[PDB]
Amino acid sequence: HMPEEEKAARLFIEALEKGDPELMRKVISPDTRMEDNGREFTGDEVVEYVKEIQKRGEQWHLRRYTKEGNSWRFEVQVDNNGQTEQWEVQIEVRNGRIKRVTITHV
Repeated sequence: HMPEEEKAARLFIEALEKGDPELMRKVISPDTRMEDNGREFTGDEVVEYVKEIQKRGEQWHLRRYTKEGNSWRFEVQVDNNGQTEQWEVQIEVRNGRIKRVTITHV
C-alpha cells in the first residue's frame, strides 16, 4: 500500500517513464510549477514537456528514491541517442497535489 502523497509523486514519475502526456495531464494541477535546468514550466506546459519527451524518444527510468524533508527525491536515468545521464527529480506534494518539481542534471 502507498500513502496518497507518495502515490502522487510516483505517478508524476511514471508519466515521464512512460512518456505519456495523457497520464501527466491527470496528475498535475493548473498551478503545478516545474523547473528543468533553468527552463520553467507551469500547468499544461508540463504536459507539453512530456509530449516533447515522447517526440524525441527520450527514455526515463526510475532507479531509486527517498523522502528528503517534505519533498521526494527521485534518481532517474535518462537515455537518448546512445547517451545515458543521471538526473535528479525533486517533487513537493502539497495538499495531495503536485506543487513544485525540480529537475537537475549538470
